[PDB]
Amino acid sequence: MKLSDLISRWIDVEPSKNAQIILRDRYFMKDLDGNYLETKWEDVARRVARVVATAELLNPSYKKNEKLDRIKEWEDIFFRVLKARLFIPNSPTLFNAGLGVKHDLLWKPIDQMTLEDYEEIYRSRNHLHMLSACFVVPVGDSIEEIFEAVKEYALITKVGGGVGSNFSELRPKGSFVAGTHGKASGPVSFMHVFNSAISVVKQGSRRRGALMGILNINHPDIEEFIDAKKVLNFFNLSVGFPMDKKEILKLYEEDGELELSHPRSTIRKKVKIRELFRKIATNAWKSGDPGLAFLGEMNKYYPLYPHRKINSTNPCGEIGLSDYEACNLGSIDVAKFYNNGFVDLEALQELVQIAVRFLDNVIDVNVFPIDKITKAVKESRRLGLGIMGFADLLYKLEIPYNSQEARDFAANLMAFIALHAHRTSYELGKEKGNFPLLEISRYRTEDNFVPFAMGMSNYDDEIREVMKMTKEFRRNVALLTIAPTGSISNIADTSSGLEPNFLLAYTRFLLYVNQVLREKLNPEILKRIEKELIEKGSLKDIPDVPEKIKKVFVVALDIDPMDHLLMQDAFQRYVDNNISKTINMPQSATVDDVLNVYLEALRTNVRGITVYRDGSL
Amino acid sequence: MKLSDLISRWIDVEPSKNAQIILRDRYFMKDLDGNYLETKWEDVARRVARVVATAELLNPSYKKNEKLDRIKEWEDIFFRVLKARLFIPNSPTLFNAGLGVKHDLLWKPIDQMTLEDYEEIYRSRNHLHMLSACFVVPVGDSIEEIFEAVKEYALITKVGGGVGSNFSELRPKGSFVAGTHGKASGPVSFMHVFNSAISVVKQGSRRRGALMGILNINHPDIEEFIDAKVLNFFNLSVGFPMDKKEILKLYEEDGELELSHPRSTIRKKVKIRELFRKIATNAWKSGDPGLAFLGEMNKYYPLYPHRKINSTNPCGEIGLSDYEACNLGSIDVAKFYNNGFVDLEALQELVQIAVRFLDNVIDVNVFPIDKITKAVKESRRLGLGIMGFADLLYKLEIPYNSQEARDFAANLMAFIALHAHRTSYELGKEKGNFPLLEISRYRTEDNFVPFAMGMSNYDDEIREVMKMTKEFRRNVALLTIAPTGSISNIADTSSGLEPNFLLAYTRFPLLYVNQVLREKLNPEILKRIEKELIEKGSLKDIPDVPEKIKKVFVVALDIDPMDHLLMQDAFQRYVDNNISKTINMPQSATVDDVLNVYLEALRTNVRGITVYRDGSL
Ligand SMILES: Cc1cn([C@H]2C[C@H](O)[C@@H](COP(=O)(O)OP(=O)(O)OP(=O)(O)O)O2)c(=O)[nH]c1=O
Ligand SMILES: Cc1cn([C@H]2C[C@H](O)[C@@H](COP(=O)(O)OP(=O)(O)OP(=O)(O)O)O2)c(=O)[nH]c1=O
Ligand SMILES: Nc1nc2c(ncn2[C@@H]2O[C@H](COP(=O)(O)OP(=O)(O)O)[C@@H](O)[C@H]2O)c(=O)[nH]1
Ligand SMILES: Nc1nc2c(ncn2[C@@H]2O[C@H](COP(=O)(O)OP(=O)(O)O)[C@@H](O)[C@H]2O)c(=O)[nH]1
Ligand SMILES: Nc1ncnc2c1ncn2[C@@H]1O[C@H](CO)[C@@H](O)[C@H]1O
Ligand SMILES: Nc1ncnc2c1ncn2[C@@H]1O[C@H](CO)[C@@H](O)[C@H]1O
Ligand SMILES: [Cl-]
Ligand SMILES: [Mg+2]
Ligand SMILES: [Mg+2]
Repeated sequence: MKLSDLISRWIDVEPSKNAQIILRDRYFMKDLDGNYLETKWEDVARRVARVVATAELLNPSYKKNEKLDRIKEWEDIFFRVLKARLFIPNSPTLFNAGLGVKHDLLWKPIDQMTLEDYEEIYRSRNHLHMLSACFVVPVGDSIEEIFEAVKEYALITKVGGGVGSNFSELRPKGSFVAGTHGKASGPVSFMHVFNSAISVVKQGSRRRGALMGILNINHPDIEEFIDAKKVLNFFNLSVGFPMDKKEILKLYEEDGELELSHPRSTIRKKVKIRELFRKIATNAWKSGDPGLAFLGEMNKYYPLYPHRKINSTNPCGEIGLSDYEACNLGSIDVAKFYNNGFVDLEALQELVQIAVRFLDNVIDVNVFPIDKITKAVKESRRLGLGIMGFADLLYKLEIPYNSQEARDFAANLMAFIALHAHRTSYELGKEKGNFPLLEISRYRTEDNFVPFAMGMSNYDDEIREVMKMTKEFRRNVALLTIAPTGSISNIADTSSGLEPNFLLAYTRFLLYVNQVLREKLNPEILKRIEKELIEKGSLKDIPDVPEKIKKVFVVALDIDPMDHLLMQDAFQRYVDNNISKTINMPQSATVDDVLNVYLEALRTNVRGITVYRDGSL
Repeated sequence: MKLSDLISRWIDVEPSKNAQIILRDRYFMKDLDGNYLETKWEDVARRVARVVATAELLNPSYKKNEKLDRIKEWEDIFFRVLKARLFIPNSPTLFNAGLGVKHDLLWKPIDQMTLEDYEEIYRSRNHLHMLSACFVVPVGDSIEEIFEAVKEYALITKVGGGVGSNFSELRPKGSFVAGTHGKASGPVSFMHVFNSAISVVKQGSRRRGALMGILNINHPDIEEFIDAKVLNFFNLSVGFPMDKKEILKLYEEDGELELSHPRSTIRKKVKIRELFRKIATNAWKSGDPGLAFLGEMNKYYPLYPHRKINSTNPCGEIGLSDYEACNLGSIDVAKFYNNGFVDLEALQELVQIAVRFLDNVIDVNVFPIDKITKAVKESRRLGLGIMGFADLLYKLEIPYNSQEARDFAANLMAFIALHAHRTSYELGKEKGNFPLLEISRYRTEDNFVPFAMGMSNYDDEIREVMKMTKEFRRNVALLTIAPTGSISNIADTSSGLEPNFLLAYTRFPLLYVNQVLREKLNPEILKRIEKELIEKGSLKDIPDVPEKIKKVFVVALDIDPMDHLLMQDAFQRYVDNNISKTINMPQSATVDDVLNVYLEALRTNVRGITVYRDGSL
């Protein structure tokens, strides 16, 4: 089907009452006095579409004679996709698009727009006009650098960004400080100061701070870091693995020792890698932190490595970012692409093309609080196009999430999306110009570079061809991710990212009940079991429910840890950034079960791991 | 007698074993390996003398044919007075003098010094070469300014400075934040972040952070601030930017104060008497917060209103404009006792030397922040003070708690003020005026004097000297009395203007007895009463101790609060900066007694108040 007709199917489907509450609470724009300027999702769609379309003012392929018509066309397509909720950008684009701009320009009819209206929108974007969710900054090994980084954290938090750092540059606790002849406090002590700062800074009531803190496995304070969370409430924590996954796996299998050391310290120590892993697994089993960040694996696929280097991810791990780099995200609701037993790839390809252009335009109208960030982003133009609604799409296709069928399906879907996204980046490089660093990247200096593992789709050869093409034209260093979509999946009334539904019937702080199950399950057998379902949190052992329904409508805890993990692998094979995935584990899971997840993760193509044991906290 | 004669009596007297412990612990310089580069006080005196004498390189009055000669002469004189411990600069001068300089230059014999050697010292002072104890920085009402100030606190603390701020620009808790449509955390919440930052920064083993936080009496969060003590690195003082007379009048009338802020809409009225009682109650319990009479400080500030004092450093003794710093040094007046009188001949010569020393410190000082370098160069504020005052009173057989002592104090301080300012005149003539002389009240007024006077017959001469400095003046202000918490130990003498807290106690088991008490008391009686003296902490109730001994050898708690306060007044009349003075109060004091001290303070010439009730903490 043509995308335009899929749009018609969804564009007048109104957000649920639950979605509308979320929108009214945090998304609808207000004036200084607190009056609503927006009252409907339609309003947000218009504002956002208009602001993002204005980036086309910079399009060198457009003559000044045609710019108005072209800009209006893009605003129109952006608006319709947004209103239909087929694609939604990360929350900050929704919150902040249009800040600074006159209120009589943001929602005026598109056919009344002039070239001057668009130029005024473009010129009037203020210093708060921050549209990207993901940031990384360095934390250098000096008081000057540390406290500058604290300030950066505050500035980023204020405008609504999530920020991460690798703290491994900071010399270990007890290390000599030549300036004062003193002893260093160590990275963990400094992280507490970052936490205290973020306790008093936020984007009002819209968005509290969200941080990632990584410390590398061979840092002498790694043991303290692993135990740090039991304070650091604004931090997610992961252990960094800068080395090859295969090197760490080999060390483990051979029961080897890791040398803990630091370039600006005499503090040295040998520890058994098995013991370190058991310590991590033990803490993860207890409380869910810390995760694992396979930085070496991120750099293996980073087109600018080794001249640039990924040392950290943003808060939910989905983007590996070089120093001062930021990234803007957006997600396609693939559940809306279900049609008569299949995914409408005709419509999907069209949307992928539009989505990549949209996200790339966001860069041009984005305003950052720090010049080094503005520059890093301009030079690389990293994007994070993902999906949401995947679990619900499987429901409609009658495919159990915990099956090889679903994983083969996932790989082919993500391969298809990657193919067309990268083809779009080629076309965009040709039209608007290549990202400034193309020439020094592996797309250029190397033959056969591909920014992911592939290996589970028939699209592989076509993907290889397109990667070769991007030696000459490429708008973006990387294009894909899968995010948690913690908010935007709720606005879209669909399942979150690649995650299975956590529950088929529940209440959040009200009542949510899976729309796809409503449509499949007979209302008789539904009214019955309803209570039992909300109490057991699964269909698994509710008697008198068709075996067919039970197998399809699985929830997170119905799906064993390895099936969670292998699904992450299927997607990561066709994602050039990373992926947010929780490996849910049953309350009855052991520390050794966690260790087994880690070892299996080391053999798969995943770039990081987060585990959460039911009943943990 | 001539100063040279007094130097001879003291120069070969080595510091007590007690002092040597302190020196070895944190004053003696070490190499990167931790080996001592200094092992005797005279080594410190050599290094410090040589570094500060190096400033004479910049003296425009010297011909190059004499520059070596002059520099050597000043190094020699500085060395002699330091070694003799007649005058000692603030700790950071002793800690940091010479950092960056090749070790073969700091201690070699002065007869081996060439002009090139001094130029080399001057060139190689590094970024840690910070020689001043007292700082103030502003904290502006924005996230950017707040966290820039946090960084400034860290940098200052690293090099061993003490820093204060007035936090009143920060809008009250709950105030609107336009950029986020949020609510402000308020100053007290942000002070916690400053405290957390300073918990992980220090000048090695030498000294931890030391901070002052002030909030003005009319700030809407004043009541929360008053109860704020989590803030362990802060001393707190309530700021009074209005005239002392105005607040006394409001108190006497049982009037109300309007609490308001420029960046907030909510105003509140409170009884000034209720506010004062809240302050007195907390100070009675815990010793905080103090009172800072900012308006009284600006009354005597030569640059007001062009420049403005909003805060003091940690112990309150210097009122500083934004980004201003000040270096201190104190003369041990106990060593000037001679046959029933103070030796004014020798003391005058030393005041002249110490003022030149302190002014030279500025030329070889390195600050961490450019705005501080600029503010210091423009004003050249100094803080020359005294220590050993209590022991001098002992030798003179004058009870600290008497009008006699207070009259003596005023006369002594007037003499010092007179000759310090005379020296600043001469220095202005020789080296050049401080750049802001022209816009100062020494120039723009008739009859400006930077203190109240009124208790000395030196007043007329002081008036004449201030008039002369209309034409020449090296320094905006010259005088303070500091706690001397460390340098009075090094000099083996009483601290600042404070009475001795105790006459005898046990060091580590070593019995210490005040040296003067030992010389005046019959050794037999001493051995007899020692036990009871340590137990009771005073001679007053000990039987068979001569009445005259009891009256003369008073300690802090023998002296009533009003007698502490009036001594502070006597000094403050002839000090152009402020004074560190603890108003000790007996454990049996009431909150009403504290209130009465506050009210008497408003009637006196004191510029601030700190009280401490014995046994409260
Ligand atoms: C000064 C100081 C540093 N540190 C830590 C912070 C950094 O991680 C590390 C270095 O701080 P720096 O500010 O670089 O100290 P320095 O440059 O004077 O000493 P060096 O030449 O040895 O680098 O030490 C503390 O933990 N506490 C302190 O007081
Ligand atoms: C952003 C933010 C500010 N503040 C406080 C810090 C400052 O005291 C005060 C101003 O912060 P600013 O950073 O100056 O906020 P703003 O410029 O976006 O808004 P405005 O025009 O109203 O100034 O608000 C918070 O307490 N929490 C926050 O999250
Ligand atoms: N500052 C801040 N950033 C967040 C928060 N939630 C998410 N982010 C950022 O947004 C990224 C994507 O999260 P996602 O759940 O997909 O956000 P959504 O766009 O709001 O649905 C995260 O990795 C963070 O970088 C938050 O509560 N605060
Ligand atoms: N950072 C820091 N500053 C201090 C400390 N003690 C004193 N200061 C600063 O030095 C000033 C004078 O204090 P004083 O006791 O006379 O210092 P001394 O030279 O060490 O004897 C104080 O007002 C503070 O500004 C400390 O422990 N740490
Ligand atoms: N170290 C971490 N701790 C908690 N959540 C993490 C971590 N790293 C990535 N995440 C992601 O953040 C989200 C937490 O709700 C999930 O998507 C999860 O996969
Ligand atoms: N608010 C305050 N102002 C000045 N000194 C204080 C204050 N609080 C405690 N003190 C202590 O009192 C002495 C100086 O008055 C120093 O020891 C200092 O640390
Ligand atoms: Cl009482
Ligand atoms: Mg350094
Ligand atoms: Mg502001």
